[PDB]
Amino acid sequence: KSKLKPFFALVRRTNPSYGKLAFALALSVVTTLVSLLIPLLTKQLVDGFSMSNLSGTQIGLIALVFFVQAGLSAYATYALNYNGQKIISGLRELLWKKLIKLPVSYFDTNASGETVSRVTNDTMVVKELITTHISGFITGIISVIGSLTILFIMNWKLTLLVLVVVPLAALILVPIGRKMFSISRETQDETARFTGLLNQILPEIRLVKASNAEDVEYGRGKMGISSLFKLGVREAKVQSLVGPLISLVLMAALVAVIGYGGMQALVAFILYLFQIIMPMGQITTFFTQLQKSIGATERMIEILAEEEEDTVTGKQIENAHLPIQLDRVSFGYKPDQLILKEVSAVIEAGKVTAIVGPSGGGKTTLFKLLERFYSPTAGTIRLGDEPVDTYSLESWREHIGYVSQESPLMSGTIRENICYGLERDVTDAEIEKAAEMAYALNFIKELPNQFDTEVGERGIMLSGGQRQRIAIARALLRNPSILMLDAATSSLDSQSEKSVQQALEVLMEGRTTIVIAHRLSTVVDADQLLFVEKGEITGRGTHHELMASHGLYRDFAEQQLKMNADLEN
Amino acid sequence: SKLKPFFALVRRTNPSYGKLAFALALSVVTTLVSLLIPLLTKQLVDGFSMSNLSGTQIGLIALVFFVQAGLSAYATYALNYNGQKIISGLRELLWKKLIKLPVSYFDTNASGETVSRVTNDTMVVKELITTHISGFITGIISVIGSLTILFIMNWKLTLLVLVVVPLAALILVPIGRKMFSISRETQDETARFTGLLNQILPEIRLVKASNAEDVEYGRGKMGISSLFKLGVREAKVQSLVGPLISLVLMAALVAVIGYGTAGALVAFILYLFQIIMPMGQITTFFTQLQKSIGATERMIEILAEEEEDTVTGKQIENAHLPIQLDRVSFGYKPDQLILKEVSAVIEAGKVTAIVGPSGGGKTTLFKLLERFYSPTAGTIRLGDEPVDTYSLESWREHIGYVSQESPLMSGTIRENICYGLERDVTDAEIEKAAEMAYALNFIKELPNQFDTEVGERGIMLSGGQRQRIAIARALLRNPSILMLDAATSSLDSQSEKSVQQALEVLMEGRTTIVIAHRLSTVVDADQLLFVEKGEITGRGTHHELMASHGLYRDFAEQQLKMNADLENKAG
Ligand SMILES: Nc1ncnc2c1ncn2[C@@H]1O[C@H](COP(=O)(O)OP(=O)(O)OP(=O)(O)O)[C@@H](O)[C@H]1O
Ligand SMILES: Nc1ncnc2c1ncn2[C@@H]1O[C@H](COP(=O)(O)OP(=O)(O)OP(=O)(O)O)[C@@H](O)[C@H]1O
Ligand SMILES: [Mg+2]
Ligand SMILES: [Mg+2]
Repeated sequence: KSKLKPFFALVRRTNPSYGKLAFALALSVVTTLVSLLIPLLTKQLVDGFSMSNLSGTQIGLIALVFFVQAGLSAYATYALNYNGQKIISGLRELLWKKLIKLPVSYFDTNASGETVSRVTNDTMVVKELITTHISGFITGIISVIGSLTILFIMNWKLTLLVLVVVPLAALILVPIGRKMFSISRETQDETARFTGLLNQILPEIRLVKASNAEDVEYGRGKMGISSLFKLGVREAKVQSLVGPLISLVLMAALVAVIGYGGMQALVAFILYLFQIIMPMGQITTFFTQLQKSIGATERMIEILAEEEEDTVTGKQIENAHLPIQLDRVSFGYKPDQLILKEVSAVIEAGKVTAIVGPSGGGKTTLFKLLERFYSPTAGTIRLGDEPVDTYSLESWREHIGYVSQESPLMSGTIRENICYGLERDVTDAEIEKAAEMAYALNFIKELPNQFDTEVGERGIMLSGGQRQRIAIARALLRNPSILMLDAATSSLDSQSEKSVQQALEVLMEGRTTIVIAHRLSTVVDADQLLFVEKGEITGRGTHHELMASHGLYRDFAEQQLKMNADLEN
Repeated sequence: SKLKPFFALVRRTNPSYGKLAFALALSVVTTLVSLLIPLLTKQLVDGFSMSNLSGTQIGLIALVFFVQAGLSAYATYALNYNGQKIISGLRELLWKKLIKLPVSYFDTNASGETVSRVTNDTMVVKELITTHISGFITGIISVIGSLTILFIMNWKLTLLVLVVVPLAALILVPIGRKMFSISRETQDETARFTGLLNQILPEIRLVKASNAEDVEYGRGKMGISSLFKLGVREAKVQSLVGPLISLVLMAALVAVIGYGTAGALVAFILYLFQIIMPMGQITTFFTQLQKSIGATERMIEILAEEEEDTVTGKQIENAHLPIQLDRVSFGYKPDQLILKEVSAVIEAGKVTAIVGPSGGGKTTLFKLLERFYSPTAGTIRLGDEPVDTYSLESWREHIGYVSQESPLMSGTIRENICYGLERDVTDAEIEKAAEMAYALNFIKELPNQFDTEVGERGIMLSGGQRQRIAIARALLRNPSILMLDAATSSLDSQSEKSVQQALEVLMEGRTTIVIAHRLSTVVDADQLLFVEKGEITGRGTHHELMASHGLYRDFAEQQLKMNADLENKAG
């Protein structure tokens, strides 16, 4: 029960309203004041029997009006539901905020799908128990103490004995609770993780579906998916062993009442015993259901308490034509296994520098550090007399547009994907022009409208060449100081590619552009070419210097001009 | 008529009705007790007092009978076991109709929805099926039970209640049919939006690159909370059940007191409150049945769908037939036949190719080729017998297609390659298959092959790495027809050559149809095909294009003057 304190604390912060809870707790006492006053008041029946007809015709009308108070008990149940629907939406509001602001490093260690269900399915665990959490416990403890005080006036020795029997035998309820906590956590972890599994097979059905998908993927889905939700059978098994344990704790009190009293009103003392036994069941299940919610929500607090990414610190310099620099910059996704090892290069402001290296040699990872995603292990980047964390992140993005390797698409239309950034600042005239430079506009027009044709799940309704150019157009819309293309014309045809490079050349004359290219034939006229092999920059400067670098580094034209000489002859 | 598709699916496809009988057995036993208590406990003031004369004989009247009082708890477990089986049962079912489901579905209703619409939709019925029967059966037993006792002591006013309560229970249907929609429509809303929150999270590495952290938080806040608090309207309707029941008995008070002997008058109103308690138990079950039917309404619609598997035609016993086309027209949107009337012959064993502009039907023609979609007017022949009379299930076993996108999933490098029917492969086969894709040389670098998780869509690996693994997967299956839809797009020209050289040795006497961005890659391709705006315009080796067509030259000749400048200044 030391695992109650760390989460009840978060339950408290998670509270947009409380005043409604008071109304539920007000009527709860009113109604329990009735049921404990019923056995003392309902002992006179002859009086009503005689005045059953004459008093019922003139004074008996008021008896029907009392169903309003009996109906007002239903609005108190609504208070448990309204504060339940607010506390469920409350945790939803909270966790989501610590996920969008969450650093990129988290999605390397802990999977995306895993964080989704432990946000939607985990929250719904507490809702179906918070409506009976307080409701069952409060009315339970009121009547337990209530019936006990009446018994304390009636008897002092035998009444005291129960208080040393039931709470001393309630220590056999903790192994039910402590094994209920880990039994609902493991289930709301294993299947929380397993929603995610279909979320990796189902969208990729378009590729997955061949003789591999046909049945083999049903098994991962079906065996794991079923055999792991049927772990709740073990949860329902432990829950059904509450009842006989409570029936066995009162038996220890029977020896402390009959065996102690009888040897030393006896019939009257055993009547009230069953009146405490009913709410005893109400209190006991609340304890187990509180551990059931703490178990489930144990994942929420750990995910909530995390180092978020900073937005505004020191100074927010928005307009500054700054040259990019590097000094002994080393980085790795794991301390023992590093990717970049002390790299230094100067990118001149205004002029288009480039980066070319073999696949798996550190280009994209250097650019991740560039668009400020990760922190270097030993080095830093020289910009506006600041390093990485102290300098403003919001301002850093506000004037820089980076189109990474992958073509990024989400649900909605082409308009939504481009108008992603600086929201409601862009007019119709701006998009048309931004998409024209990307060349996409020509074929955005072909299909029914720009704001009409939807992309779908990761943009499957559109071709590679179209989805790539839209991503360019998105960066073109913001008009940034530093543009970026990490193999942006990879699947894009050489004829459909030239038109793109020609438009960005006109725009970014007095503005910096750092690009990555698969074929050196594209980045022939690049101001400062950088060769990225196995994690360090080896070859610098234009093609006249690259051929003069080393023996191994000669492929700059050597491999591309080979397959070219064939067409001519 | 929406009740029937629930219980018929709950029966003939759901595993239950076993332990259910035991729960329904003890339910009658215990309700036979509570209706016999007011008739037997008439002399309980002496009944519970009779154990005084017997002495210590209490160890058989109460002590042993707590086993039967404890056996009621195992009957509650029977609801739970049949509940946990019926929930897992629907889960087993729906998943099967999703993997076997055709590609056309994920164009119209998307995945995100259909994913969460299983796992969250199934859990709606579990927390109600434990009190569904439990509350209704014990309810209806005691209602009829107390009513029959009222008949022997009263045969006039007892009949009046039966014409009051069920005639006033018609004000419970507007609660029920407005309870069906309020769970259904919300079980769309959540699923659809919670599935939409799952699209933003994996692509975060581009969310924190654009000013959109708070913009997408704003989609989440006003979106997920905005519609989850629609359950407030669901809990609102549910809390208006209680006063309606309290008001239906008031209509009976006029039909009992106002219509109705004076001694029995007090006795008739006592039993009235004994029916009123289980009345509440029956009424909430009706609303909670509509709550489950509403939720499960979209289960059945998703289950009842046309699957993707045939039986016509067996395998071919390792024989490569020639690929053909005759007036083949296709278009997702029936308004625009995107891939118009097309005819081309691909020679068996020969490495033919396809190159056209972006948006002109290459990949869409290959989707039809991999035989996913059905052509609107034409058909595909494979050795003068069409594609159809060989089933789909076997077609893919002999054909390996590596489409445009680089496909990656949660598993390691081994699980991605081994994917084409796992455990039917040995260690010697993978090593060789990965060597041909020239990824084996890069896998070795990192600690082990089998001990290297790729992650959510393989973010732990680079473009050049993830592309070659996909090629190795097809290389592992040793197929008759290989395919590369710009498989060397992000791949470096130096790291690319090694790949093309290995597949040239293997696919000598086996067909290979490829798509290329740069014509410089597919220079020596048997029969090049130009795919512009949906129809094949150019045919054969690029030399034909550079002489025949007067609008496809500058197109087939671009890659020549592009890098013709690399040997101008250097040499
Ligand atoms: N989470 C990670 N993200 C990126 N790279 C990682 C990660 N973990 C390890 N790596 C290592 O980084 C390499 C990829 O780095 P990077 O993306 O910069 O390559 P690249 O030079 O840009 O080549 P390509 O053009 O193929 O993407 C992997 O091959 C792997 O060794
Ligand atoms: N669901 C869909 N799937 C694929 N294509 C679609 C879909 N709906 C519409 N289309 C249209 O079909 C066109 C042809 O698709 P396809 O991928 O084959 O083009 P492509 O010529 O191969 O270009 P690229 O090589 O750049 O991908 C797309 O450009 C798109 O406009
Ligand atoms: Mg990269
Ligand atoms: Mg394509």
